[PDB]
Amino acid sequence: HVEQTYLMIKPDGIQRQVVGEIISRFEKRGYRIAAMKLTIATPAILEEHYAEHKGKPFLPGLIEKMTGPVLCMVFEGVDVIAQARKMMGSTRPGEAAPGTIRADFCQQAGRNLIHGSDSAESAKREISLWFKPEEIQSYKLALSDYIFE
Amino acid sequence: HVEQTYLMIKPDGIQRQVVGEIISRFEKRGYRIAAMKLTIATPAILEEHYAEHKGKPFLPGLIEKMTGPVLCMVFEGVDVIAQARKMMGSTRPGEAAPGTIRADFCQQAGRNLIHGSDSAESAKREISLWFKPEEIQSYKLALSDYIFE
Amino acid sequence: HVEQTYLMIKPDGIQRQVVGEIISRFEKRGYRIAAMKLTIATPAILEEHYAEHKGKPFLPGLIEKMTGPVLCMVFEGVDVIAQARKMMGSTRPGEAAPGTIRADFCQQAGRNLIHGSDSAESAKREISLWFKPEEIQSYKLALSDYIFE
Repeated sequence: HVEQTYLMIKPDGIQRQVVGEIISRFEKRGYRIAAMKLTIATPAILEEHYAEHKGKPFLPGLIEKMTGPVLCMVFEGVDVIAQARKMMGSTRPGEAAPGTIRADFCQQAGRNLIHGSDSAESAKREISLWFKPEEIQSYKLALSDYIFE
Repeated sequence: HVEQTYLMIKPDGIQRQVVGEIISRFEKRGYRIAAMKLTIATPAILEEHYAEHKGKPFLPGLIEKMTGPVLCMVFEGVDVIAQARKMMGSTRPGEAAPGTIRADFCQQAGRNLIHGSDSAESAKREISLWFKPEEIQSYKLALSDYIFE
Repeated sequence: HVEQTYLMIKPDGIQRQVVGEIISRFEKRGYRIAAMKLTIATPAILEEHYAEHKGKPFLPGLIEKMTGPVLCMVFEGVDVIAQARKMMGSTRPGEAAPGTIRADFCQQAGRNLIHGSDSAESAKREISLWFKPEEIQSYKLALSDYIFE
């Protein structure tokens, strides 16, 4: 069975102009783009996105860093929630494995290029926060017979 | 002291049209192409290739997935049997390390893009199974002084 | 807080014509080129570079391998001394992690493409040996706000 995860390119990904490179890494595994939207993230939506951090001292600066253009994405694949986390690498780029997005592109946790859901529950919640159901597109990849066992 | 390993691009590698990208990963380390042949794998040769799995319940479906176009290859280099295995990553792509072929391209073990010999004995056996001696080409890389210590 | 490390493309990196690829890996993380110079390494400078190995049996052959064109470089970034070591990978390419320079390009320690300082003390010593302090250029990256937290 496949699942869907929420992935978001943060303002540093937009501004450093590496959006296509990020997308290509997920396409390369045969993950399917189920939704994609450019928007500008605002404090009110970011407060909900980061609801688990309410009241924490670092949240105001996090919301400031994230106030900017973002690319909202949903990718579908086998185990894609956990696998996308592995591909992004550790929160701290300096601790992330070579070959991961954060290790390959970044230096510090506050500018770490990309967000991905950390669990099935957060993926469901984040997809619903940033996308309406009518924005989620269902189609079958033509190479499915060679991607899935 | 170099050795030779048998590497085979499976039908999913052919059909997803990533043959050149796969070859480039091995060329990048200065490994030498000693043999290369496109063929369509038959159940008869696949039964011998997968002789270790004789009588197992998954073997019939494994042979079915592999009955298709394959690129047979021999690469030469220092420790290339073990090193190519490390480059491919774990059999299951989800367990493979970022930066490996299987982690970068694949989702499931039944469609994991590439085969490589797992030992000196299996390399000798697999090369002999898929290639005649006259198909193995001996030449020296012009960059040898800068590849080998 | 940023630091600077000494990175040097060895004659195999020059001769295999992968200089640009190497530079791009460090640029990709937002590391700043603070100095860059092509020279031809000579025994007298290499004896100082490898002073800690004076008298060891491998040193004469090492100096022979390293007598050739090199690209001297200083890169600046957060934790860049340790991070560049991680990006190069283990001295022995066969032990290096997939996704590192030495694992992706090399086979043996004597031809492992690149040198990087192993410590703050070594970076100061190596930068002073291979560059005049005047060749170190001060400027600020325009994308700093999206690279640094």
